[PDB]
Amino acid sequence: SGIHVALVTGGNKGIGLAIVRDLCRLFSGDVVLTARDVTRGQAAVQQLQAEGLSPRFHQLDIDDLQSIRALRDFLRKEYGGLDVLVNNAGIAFKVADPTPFHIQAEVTMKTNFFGTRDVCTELLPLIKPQGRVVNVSSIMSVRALKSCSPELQQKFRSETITEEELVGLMNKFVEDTKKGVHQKEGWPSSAYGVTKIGVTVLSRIHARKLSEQRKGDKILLNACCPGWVRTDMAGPKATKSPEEGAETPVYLALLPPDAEGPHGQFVSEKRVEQW
Ligand SMILES: NC(=O)C1=CN([C@@H]2O[C@H](COP(=O)(O)OP(=O)(O)OC[C@H]3O[C@@H](n4cnc5c(N)ncnc54)[C@H](OP(=O)(O)O)[C@@H]3O)[C@@H](O)[C@H]2O)C=CC1
Ligand SMILES: CC(C)(C)n1nc(-c2cccc(O)c2)c2c(N)ncnc21
Ligand SMILES: CC(C)(C)n1nc(-c2cccc(O)c2)c2c(N)ncnc21
Repeated sequence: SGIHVALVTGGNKGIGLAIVRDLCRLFSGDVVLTARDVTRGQAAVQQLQAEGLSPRFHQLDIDDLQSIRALRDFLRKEYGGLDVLVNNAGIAFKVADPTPFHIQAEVTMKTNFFGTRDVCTELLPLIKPQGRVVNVSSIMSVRALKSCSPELQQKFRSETITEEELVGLMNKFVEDTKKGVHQKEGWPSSAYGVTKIGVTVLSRIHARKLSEQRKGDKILLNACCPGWVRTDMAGPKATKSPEEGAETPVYLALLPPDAEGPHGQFVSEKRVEQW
């Protein structure tokens, strides 16, 4: 019977902000906007208040384990857990950024894969029955999968892969870039794309454990692509507004209590894609 709660990571701008706004109107309970920068997060909450909405705020940097754990403790204390988690935070380097490629790989992987993973380690145990988890991946993960060796494709499509095996492979990509050997070892050229392979596969693994370990709790967990969205990441020439980009993530967050699925899927335009 307690009040329900939804939370979005990377909520101060871009798709994440639009997701928060829609959950404020459509989610029955509190909605927590989180942001790594407290100033930007509070400004975004003030923006939504000027629109008539009442999100809560909590700081969260998915790359700081102490930030994650403080949020965990807040959720336990204030709500006794969590109903909806949207792992939206992510980064990408632009074309021709002068940062060395192996550092771009390390940095992008650190946030998009390892930060996401650490949020899930701490917050998935808090998800309540009928909860939903939404991981914002990218269609670039499907695109990058095709460019992997056959051996890595089999590993990434496996229904038996463990989280610890995936972790090893994600770190292997990054180390291989530093050694100048990633393509020889079967990896694609796109570092961002490999990080999103990690998000997609992590989603599949976490869904399988939910089915294995929490039969009966009616939790649904999926990965998704929001499409090509005008944000600071993609720039102003992209196809969709943030409002449009939010639609598939919000759909997946708000799947009705009696939904049988999707679960463990990669979803774009509200439709399941083959992995
Ligand atoms: N735009 C697009 O076309 C597409 C985007 N995506 C994915 O959608 C998600 C949102 O992207 P988008 O809105 O475009 O990007 P933006 O750059 O506009 O927004 C990214 C959000 O993530 C936050 N963030 C980044 N790193 C961290 C971190 N360490 N801890 C907490 N928050 C963090 C940012 O905070 P801050 O303001 O402090 O930087 C910001 O709130 C990402 O996962 C992206 O990979 C997928 C497909 C397409
Ligand atoms: C119907 C939903 C809940 C998606 N929605 N969206 C919006 C909306 C409209 C314009 C921009 C935006 O971000 C959201 C909205 C509104 N203004 N009033 C009532 N419901 C609204
Ligand atoms: C630059 C192109 C047009 C190839 N692009 N970029 C993206 C893109 C931009 C930023 C992040 C991301 O994951 C993907 C994209 C997309 N989601 N769908 C279709 N085309 C896309």
